[PDB]
Amino acid sequence: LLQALLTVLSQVLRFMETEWYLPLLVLSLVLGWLNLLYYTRGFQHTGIYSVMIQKVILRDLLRFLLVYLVFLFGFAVALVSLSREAR
Amino acid sequence: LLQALLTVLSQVLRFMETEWYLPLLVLSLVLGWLNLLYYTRGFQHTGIYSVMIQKVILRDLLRFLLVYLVFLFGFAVALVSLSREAR
Ligand SMILES: NCCOB(c1ccccc1)c1ccccc1
Ligand SMILES: NCCOB(c1ccccc1)c1ccccc1
Repeated sequence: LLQALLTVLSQVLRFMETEWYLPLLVLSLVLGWLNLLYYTRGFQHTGIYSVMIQKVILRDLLRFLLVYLVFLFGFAVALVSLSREAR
Repeated sequence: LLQALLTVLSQVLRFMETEWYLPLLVLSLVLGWLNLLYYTRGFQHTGIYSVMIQKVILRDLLRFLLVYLVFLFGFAVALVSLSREAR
């Protein structure tokens, strides 16, 4: 659905000649290629292999990102404030 | 306690206009953000996940650091003495 919405939006933006049509077109291209895993389930070779990604792999990747991004922000604000003074 | 002590010290230093108040203020900001894990225990979602850090994760990270830092010093002194002579 997202790939379809962005593609429709990108083509709508291209009609209005706004420069932001290209980023949406490129994001649609990235999402569309990633959507090709949906058709791996049609073959026993690729279907069984791609089972153990959504169950465990994809879930725990989100867990690290949320915790890490919070303290990435905490250190980023710390470094900028401390580095504002020159020698 | 450390975050409170450094924050009090940093504000005390700021009254005396010493430049070292900023590093203590920034260290307090880093520690204060890290103290936010204490409130993860209030939710079942985050409480159970954050259990397996203090028991095993944090302890063994200290083990590597103490052993590695000793021989980091040993190689550092070795490299400087050996690199003192130019070609
Ligand atoms: N040369 C075709 C190999 O096919 B795959 C495959 C073949 C037999 C059994 C299981 C998998 C495959 C390749 C990449 C990713 C996932 C599966
Ligand atoms: N979108 C909320 C996800 O919540 B977390 C979560 C949800 C259900 C079960 C276990 C944990 C979570 C996220 C990051 C780190 C730790 C836990």
